[PDB]
Amino acid sequence: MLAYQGTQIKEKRDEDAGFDLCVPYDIMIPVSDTKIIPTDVKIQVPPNSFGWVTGKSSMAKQGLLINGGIIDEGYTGEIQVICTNIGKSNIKLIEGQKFAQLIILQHHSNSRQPWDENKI
Amino acid sequence: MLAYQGTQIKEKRDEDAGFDLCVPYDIMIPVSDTKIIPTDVKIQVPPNSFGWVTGKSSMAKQGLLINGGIIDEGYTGEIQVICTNIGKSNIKLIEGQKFAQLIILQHHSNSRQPWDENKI
Amino acid sequence: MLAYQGTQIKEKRDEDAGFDLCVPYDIMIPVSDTKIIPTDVKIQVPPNSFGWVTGKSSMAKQGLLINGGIIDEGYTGEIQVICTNIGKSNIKLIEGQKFAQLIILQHHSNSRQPWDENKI
Repeated sequence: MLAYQGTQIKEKRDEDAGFDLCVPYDIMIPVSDTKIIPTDVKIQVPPNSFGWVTGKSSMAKQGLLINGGIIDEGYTGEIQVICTNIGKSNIKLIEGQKFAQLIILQHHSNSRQPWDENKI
Repeated sequence: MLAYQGTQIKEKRDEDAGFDLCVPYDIMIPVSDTKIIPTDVKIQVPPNSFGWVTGKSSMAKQGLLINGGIIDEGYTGEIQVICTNIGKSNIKLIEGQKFAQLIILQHHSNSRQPWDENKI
Repeated sequence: MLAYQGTQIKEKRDEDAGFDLCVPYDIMIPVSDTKIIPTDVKIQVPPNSFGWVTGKSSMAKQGLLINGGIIDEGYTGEIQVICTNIGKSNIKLIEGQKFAQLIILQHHSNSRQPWDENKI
């Protein structure tokens, strides 16, 4: 469960893990460069959930690496996706191509308990 | 909960997060190269779950990076693992070595709700 | 839910996904190098959960990549964080800077079921 806005996020099928995000305009990424690709996507997630922007296999096989895509529950702005080319030739992304995906997960990073000294 | 087939996936202990995957044959990965390592592993996961192929610390400390390992619930083929060497010397993987692990997670990427305009 | 010890993990807000980890001493990471940054952080998680050490957007935009941060439920030692610089200039981490984050997730990598031959 989430709410979302934007033209650069596609409806997904039920048996996909994530929503596809689409490139806003043509962009070239030469080898070893990093580019920050903007989107107009905004999401709202429920308590103790977070968005994870990660890669699609078709663009990972060309060397596209997404880094830093943890979208906290408190993040209210537009998603920006940090991409580096770790491949061996330039990557050309065309406007409207699917380049990343957004998966919504619950975390359990809350509710600290006392240390069990007998563990192990 | 999952079902799985294949000779390149090991039984795991209960206190590991993931199943180990094993290299099919000896392979060298020179620095800056990417190789796609095939497996004979197939999985079936329940609704709203997905497989994540990710790295083991022992091979990340040598520069092995896995990229693009999201295995949707709809994916019925054999897993292939995309690996790049971001280390500073060649990586030699021997047949039957544990090189990656598969972790099964539930997503919540479904059930869209209306946007809350009062948030924040 | 987890238990944790250490001076290099910060309390978090409820609407963050993860806890921030802090650098132990000043460290330089030249481009293409990998360094293993030690922490004094130890965690205990409940059954079928695991820690994931991953990146913060502010350090991914400079080229800091974290690799191999799956912390099993059986892992009782101090966390060490494997970092590579895939950026285009040196990265300087100062003592006490927030450089990574720890997110606690549940996995479902247990309970094998029979293969459904009719799937698809």
